[PDB]
Amino acid sequence: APADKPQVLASFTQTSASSQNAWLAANRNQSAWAAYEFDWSTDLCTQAPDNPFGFPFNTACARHDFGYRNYKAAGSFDANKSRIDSAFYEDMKRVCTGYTGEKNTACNSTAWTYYQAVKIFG
Ligand SMILES: [Ca+2]
Repeated sequence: APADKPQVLASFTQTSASSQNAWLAANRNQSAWAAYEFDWSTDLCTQAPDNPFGFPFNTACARHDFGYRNYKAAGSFDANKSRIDSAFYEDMKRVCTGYTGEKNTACNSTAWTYYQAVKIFG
């Protein structure tokens, strides 16, 4: 791997919207990143808590799998887990931003439930 792989990896897994956006753009052109041999696989929100209202969290689950799979392969999952879990929560709250009134509250409550599940069983 290239010697700046750790920096790149860190840049795609911060909690901010610009880090989420940098990752989406790279996910869209995986081929430009082949030299880095990242694991791009994802099972979306499989094995997550129930989502009766259908809030669309698949993109957030995807970036969360990217942080877990790639930090485990780098041998530094324990030291970075909690950031990846928090970035997951921030991605989900950015989804909930498009709902208002009670729906926002319901979205936020499902997002917290997802966050807590990875925080505890991750
Ligand atoms: Ca997953």
